[PDB]
Amino acid sequence: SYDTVMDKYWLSQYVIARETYDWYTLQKDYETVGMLSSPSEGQSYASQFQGDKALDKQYGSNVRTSVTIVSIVPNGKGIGTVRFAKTTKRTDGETTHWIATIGYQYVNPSLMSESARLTNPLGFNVTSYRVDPE
Ligand SMILES: CCCCNc1ccc2cccc(O)c2n1
Repeated sequence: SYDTVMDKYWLSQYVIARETYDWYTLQKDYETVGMLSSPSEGQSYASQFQGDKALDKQYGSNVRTSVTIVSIVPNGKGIGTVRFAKTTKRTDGETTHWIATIGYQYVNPSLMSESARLTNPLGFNVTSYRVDPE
């Protein structure tokens, strides 16, 4: 009940943050992914925005990828499944569907600063992340 709803919330929040490309919210989404990810999942995500072919450098404000959550199943054992679709346009675009398998946990929220808890009250933490076509 409380746990399932709360897991769905954070799993939802993470996917939206991770799979959205929007130049004007990129920094916030980026830092959100970071705060909610393990160091390894963080650097994996961050690699998209590194180098001469970084997404931001390659898309600027001329592209937007919106995310729509279709369903979420926390398998109760640290693995969550998120079915979602992505729409990309050039500033009705192509729409594709996806399945995100997410390893995640909650770390003791007391181990954060207060500021950190405003972003991550439960210590939600994504240990692994993979997204496959459907
Ligand atoms: C083609 C979708 C594959 C899913 N992988 C990712 C993973 C992180 C992302 C961050 C910003 C924009 C995207 O299209 C992203 N796509």
